[PDB]
Amino acid sequence: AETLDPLRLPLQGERLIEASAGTGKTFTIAALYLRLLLGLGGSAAFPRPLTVEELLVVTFTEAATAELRGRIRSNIHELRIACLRETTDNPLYERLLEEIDDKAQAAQWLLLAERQMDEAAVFTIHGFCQRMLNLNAFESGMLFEQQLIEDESLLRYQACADFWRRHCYPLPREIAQVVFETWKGPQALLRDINRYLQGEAPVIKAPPPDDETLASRHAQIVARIDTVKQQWRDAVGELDALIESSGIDRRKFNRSNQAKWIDKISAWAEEETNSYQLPESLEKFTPRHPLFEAIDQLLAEPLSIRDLVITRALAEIRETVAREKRRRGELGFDDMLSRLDSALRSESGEVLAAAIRTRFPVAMIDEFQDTDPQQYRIFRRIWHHQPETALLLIGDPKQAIYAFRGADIFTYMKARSEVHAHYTLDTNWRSAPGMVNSVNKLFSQTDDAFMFREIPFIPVKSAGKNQALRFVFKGETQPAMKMWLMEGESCGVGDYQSTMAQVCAAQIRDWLQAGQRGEALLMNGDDARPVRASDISVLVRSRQEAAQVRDALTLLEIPSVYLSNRDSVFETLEAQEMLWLLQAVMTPERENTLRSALATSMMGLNALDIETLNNDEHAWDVVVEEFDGYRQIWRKRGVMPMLRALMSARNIAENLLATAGGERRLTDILHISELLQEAGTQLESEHALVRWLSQHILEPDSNASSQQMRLESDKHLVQIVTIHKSKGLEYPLVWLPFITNFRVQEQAFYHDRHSFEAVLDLNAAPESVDLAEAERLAEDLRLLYVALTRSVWHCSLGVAPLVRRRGDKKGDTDVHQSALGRLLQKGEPQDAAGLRTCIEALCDDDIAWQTAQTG
Repeated sequence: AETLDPLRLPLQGERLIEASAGTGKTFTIAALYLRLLLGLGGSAAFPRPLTVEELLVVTFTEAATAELRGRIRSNIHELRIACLRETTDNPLYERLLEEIDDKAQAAQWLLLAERQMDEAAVFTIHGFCQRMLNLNAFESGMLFEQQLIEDESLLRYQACADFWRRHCYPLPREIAQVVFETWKGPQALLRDINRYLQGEAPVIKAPPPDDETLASRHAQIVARIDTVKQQWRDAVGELDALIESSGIDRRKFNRSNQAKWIDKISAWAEEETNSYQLPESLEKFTPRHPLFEAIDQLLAEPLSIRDLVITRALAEIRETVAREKRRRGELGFDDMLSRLDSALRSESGEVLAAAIRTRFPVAMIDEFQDTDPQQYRIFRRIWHHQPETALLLIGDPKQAIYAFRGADIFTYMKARSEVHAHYTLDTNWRSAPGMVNSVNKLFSQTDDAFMFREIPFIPVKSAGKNQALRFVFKGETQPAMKMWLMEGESCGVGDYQSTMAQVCAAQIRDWLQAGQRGEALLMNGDDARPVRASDISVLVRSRQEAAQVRDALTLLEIPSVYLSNRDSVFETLEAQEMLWLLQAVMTPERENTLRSALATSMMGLNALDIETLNNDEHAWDVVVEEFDGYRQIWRKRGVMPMLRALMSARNIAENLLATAGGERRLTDILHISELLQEAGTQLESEHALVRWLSQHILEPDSNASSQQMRLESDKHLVQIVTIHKSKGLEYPLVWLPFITNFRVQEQAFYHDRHSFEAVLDLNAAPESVDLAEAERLAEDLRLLYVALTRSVWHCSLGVAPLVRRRGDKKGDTDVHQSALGRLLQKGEPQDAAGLRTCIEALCDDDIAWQTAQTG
């Protein structure tokens, strides 16, 4: 928990660096890169310098690699020029030039290092292991050349149905009835358990016996049922119950339910009228016989077959996929890391790690918050010992928002329980000092607020050059942070949407109308500018809500675009029109299939046009005859030139340029044409392509090339983006309507508080449910920290005293169940008055509160 400078850190052993939000995380790593390349840093520096072919740096996303490499090249080039000129401007290069020992030697090393940049080691994890196993694959025993693959979902869908054929068809009717009850198809079976198939298989609490069979489990459940069914009929007939002060005579109804129930065993559910078998109920409504407490012993254990069938399918699906991939010899990202881990698990791990230690005596990892225990095991085993080799980890406990992307947060604390060097940056460079003070104060309410004693938020300071940043509104300035609050004792999600969307649209319209006349200005000191559409954005949670926000925004005639959409282009009507046009040009014989193509909107005709086209045989035959030659041009030329020729011949580019909003319809045609060229060469039959188009119509695959390009990313519009894509993107101003709403998790999945192993529990354990809920609340607070960043001038949000309970006025609100409610109520059942007092207790001149009316 110390400070940090790039020229002071001793580069030995294992070090962990946490640089908070708005630090940059790039201006430091290049400085340390040059520090290792030139071997400076006093006695604390490395014993010997290195070369560019030894400094391995691994990030995760694809686009960051080239950007980091280009910034590195610019930095080393500028450092070389500044070293040859002995006069710099950047203070970092100034202090480095102060620390230079021999300028000629440094310049010679930079000359010999810059020209070797083209092969420097910057990779992703998959690329790193791909380039390491093909280097030393003797211990692994894998093939030299392989064909990669990504559409493993269809393989898993085949495998689960293959299992479901053999483990359901020979089953008898009485066994299969319970199977049919809980779910019907292997499609739903795969949909239920898909989320655990990828990555590392989890340890299952309370495993079934190794040779246990569904018939044996059914027999065991029957043997537990029928004893209490039949031997209790020995005990029926005697009214041993004593009427207490709350003793109800309806006990005979529950006794008669047993007599009605014990005939057959063809069902599976027990009678719900067995509630009063608690022995404590003597003063409520002595046990005097053990059956009245063995009934509750039976009731305490739920009866189901899912606990067996899930594990039995989960082993064999993974086994069958891993064995079926062998006969084709393909490869996958999941399989490659497992192969490398297995090669470590073999006896030759010491030999395999010695070569890696010799080759790369360093490692740097960016965005460490997305790591798996497998990867951390690899890193720990390779670099947990053996001095003269160091390891620098850089990441953030916050912004870890990839829990569904196979990224575990507990491995970070597991690493921090072993490493023992912690440093933190202080500067921000981006936001206003008032905003920094407010975001420090609001998270400085209660200590260890992240529900964890391992993530302590510490204050940070702003920059000395952004202190002149102000946001004014008709003269005087404006508070940086501001809540908005409902009016009413109780409220619902419908009110939460309907009032606040209208209110937010009203305030955005007020800003848009005011700033166009020079009323409100954004100045850094004196240099001001008005507010436009581009400098106004909003942040949301999910997609289904966004229709409300878009409609409320466009009701006041405001251009709204939803940048978060990853929709396939094949969904729109352009694909339908292209299919119709290709079908009609393949078969131009019939009148119906040709007038179907000419009746499309893109040809642009009218009722009189079609009516004249029907009765005029000559003008009909002209259009018939042009397709006769067009089909021959199609056969001779492939796909693309005819899509160019029919584009040019009818001259429909200027039609969609003249018609407003037609550019979105135009761009999708060109994108579809570029999509067709990867199939028009590998396939030749004209039947195959028109079959292929209708084949992909029914399946919107989520490939990155299938999404829609931006129609106008060039001018001033209003942006609506989600939290997950908001990482790293700066905005001037932003709103936040839906920060109060939340959804409770109910699926049993939790990590151990000591071993940190992702253990999955089949049976419903309330302790595990509570641990999972605590982890989910920590994730939501991390989301809140992500959301309350990247606002250089001002951002604002609303809040409601929403209750999830059915009866409203009980005095027990459910705000503290959410993330922001814990920040104000600190785990207290409250109401509007108490929440109001908590809001205005800390309301002083930076935070300003306000009431919100439905206007």
